[PDB]
Amino acid sequence: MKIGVFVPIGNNGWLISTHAPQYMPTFELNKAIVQKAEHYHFDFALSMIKLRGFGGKTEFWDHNLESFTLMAGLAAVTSRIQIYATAATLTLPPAIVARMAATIDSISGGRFGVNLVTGWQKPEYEQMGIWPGDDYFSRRYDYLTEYVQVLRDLWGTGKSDFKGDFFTMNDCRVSPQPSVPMKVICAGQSDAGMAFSARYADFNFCFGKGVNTPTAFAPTAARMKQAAEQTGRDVGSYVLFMVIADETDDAARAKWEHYKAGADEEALSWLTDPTSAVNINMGTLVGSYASVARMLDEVASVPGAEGVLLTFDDFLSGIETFGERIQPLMQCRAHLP
Ligand SMILES: Cc1cc2nc3c(=O)[nH]c(=O)nc-3n(C[C@H](O)[C@H](O)[C@H](O)COP(=O)(O)O)c2cc1C
Repeated sequence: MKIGVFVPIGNNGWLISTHAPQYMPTFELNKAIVQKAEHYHFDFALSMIKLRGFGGKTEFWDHNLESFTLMAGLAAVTSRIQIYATAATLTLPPAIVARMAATIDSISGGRFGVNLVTGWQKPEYEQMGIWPGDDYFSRRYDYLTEYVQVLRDLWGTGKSDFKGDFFTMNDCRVSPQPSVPMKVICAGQSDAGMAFSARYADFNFCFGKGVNTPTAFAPTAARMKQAAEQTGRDVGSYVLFMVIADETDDAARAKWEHYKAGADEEALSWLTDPTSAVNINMGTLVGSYASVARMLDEVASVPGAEGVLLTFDDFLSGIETFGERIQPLMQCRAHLP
């Protein structure tokens, strides 16, 4: 199974708690994280794009870097890990994304790909006057289909004459073309989103589910395999989890409970053994290094699951303990050096 790191482009990562680590997203922090992930043979690093935060005591996601420029900088200081940026497709013309992708292909020597998102949180767009209206909720994958057609023309041939409802290309040109086939990834959970992914993506990201129920996402990965059957394309599932690991199950549980006890309720308001809002009800693996290794090996056995995208409570120590204590016990990582 492949392992990626979801890099903290927003302050405080994925914990909405006064008891969680408090930190700003800097370049040098994301550089340290990605160089340590690459050292431990992580396969990829992805950044999201988040254009508005949730406030509260922790100013949660009020502070966020931009994904293409962050990943261009990270590409320059790495050599092997795959680098993915997220395009909020309402915010960038497709010929600009095409050229940014060819640029980071150049920086990285062919390690770059794009996560294409529709956007769904109206305020991120309404705040800058570019929300297309509430018809977007139902038509957004029609928009994304035209967007990706323009991208595939430009990457594949260097030109597009595409004409649709949303885009008009009149001999649009982007060269250079990427040195390797450009990877497109999607994070579609809906039927329309999975249908898009099945037609155009290399793989689809989905949410891990529950606390210490690693296989609870299986129905989502089954729906995505069904969507991929309809195109005949091999489009696997990469599943998002948070890992809270320690020397013992009891020690990891104590950390998780300490984070939940600090929940930043004002920030959680704006956003509105169970999952907790403290990490946006993310799929969570809480245990000893050995327990987390066993639970990740169970993820690897789910039909359609090809990888995991990981967040941690503390990225610098969480990547280190992952590489030193968890990954060496994982049957699904026995292929590493
Ligand atoms: C790993 C992951 C990363 C995501 N990143 C973003 C992002 O950066 N920006 C964004 O607007 N939406 C993001 N999303 C939301 C998805 O693109 C998508 O809208 C959501 O999964 C709901 O599916 P649907 O679009 O098919 O309803 C992400 C989802 C997942 C699972």
